[PDB]
Amino acid sequence: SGNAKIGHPAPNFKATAVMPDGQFKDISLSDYKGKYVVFFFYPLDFTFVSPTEIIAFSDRAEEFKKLNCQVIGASVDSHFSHLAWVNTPKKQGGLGPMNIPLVSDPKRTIAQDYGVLKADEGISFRGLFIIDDKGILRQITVNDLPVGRSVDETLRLVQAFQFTDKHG
Amino acid sequence: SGNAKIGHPAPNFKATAVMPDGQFKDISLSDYKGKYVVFFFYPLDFTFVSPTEIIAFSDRAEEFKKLNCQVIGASVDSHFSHLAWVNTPKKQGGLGPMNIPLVSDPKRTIAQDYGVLKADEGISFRGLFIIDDKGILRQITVNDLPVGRSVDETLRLVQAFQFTDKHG
Ligand SMILES: O=C(/C=C/c1ccc(O)c(O)c1)O[C@H](Cc1ccc(O)c(O)c1)C(=O)O
Repeated sequence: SGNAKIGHPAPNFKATAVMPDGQFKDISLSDYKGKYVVFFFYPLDFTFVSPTEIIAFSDRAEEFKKLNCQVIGASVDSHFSHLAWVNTPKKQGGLGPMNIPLVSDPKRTIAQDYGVLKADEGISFRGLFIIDDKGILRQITVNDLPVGRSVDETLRLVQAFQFTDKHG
Repeated sequence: SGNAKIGHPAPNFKATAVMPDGQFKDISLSDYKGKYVVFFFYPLDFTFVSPTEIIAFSDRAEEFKKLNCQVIGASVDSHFSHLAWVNTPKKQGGLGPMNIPLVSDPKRTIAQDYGVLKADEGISFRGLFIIDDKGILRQITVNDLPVGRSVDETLRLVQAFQFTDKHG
């Protein structure tokens, strides 16, 4: 199940995203060749654990930019849903303005390609993938729904892969 | 692809391990039902990223014991190779005495079952799996060969799954 394999090219995708400026744009994983990419899935918009994760990554996007690394979040919700959540203030339980793009995967094909579809519910597990500047998958993380991810740990991994990339 | 699926029983195994007392014993994942298990693969013995991880999990095994959690390491090397590394003095790059068992997977079937065999080389990637006290797989972590895992992160995940098990 899925085509995400360590040491092999990460599965490409082309999807509509809500961009940091608040507007829609169709983006592809291949747009970010030359940069490391952290690509993470969350189950659903308008939930309780996912916003804490999304906001944590968005708040700390600058730490990833200094590592020449693009962060991209994704769920199976529509792109309109993403925009409604961004336009809901954080004070009121929304995401607020974002520093990272949020991809919409409404046909669930990206989640299936990455092997993180919870088939009996049509939603993704908490999958996170680290892809190097050549597009090669370097790291797979999948959490069951109840437990969120750590930005600290993700930064540690990105830094460590970049460090070992310099060896010869 | 393997048979390790979030929310499903983690694949059972029965394999020879070198135990903390330095003796060989055949153990099974099902021996630890009723406790959380952290089951991690490392690629080969007598290497220079794996020992940092193994020694860290061994050194801090009491923190997992406080969480009622058993840590188990594994590689495709023979159990004789495992013990030779344990018996190598730490000052010469050895593991030293271990607080955790080290499973031998010489047929590569356990790595295949867990979807972490690097097929063109016959060794495992750095897979780590968190399995709950009912035997259900809760978390999947797979790193490419160059980059090690974090005990802190593993403890964070084990504790968080146990907390959400009780309330949520
Ligand atoms: O000993 C090492 C060191 C890996 C490493 C350490 C630093 C680097 O910058 C880098 O590119 C690779 O890895 C081995 C795993 C391994 C086994 C076989 C290989 O052909 C391999 O490339 C790595 C281990 O720790 O078990």
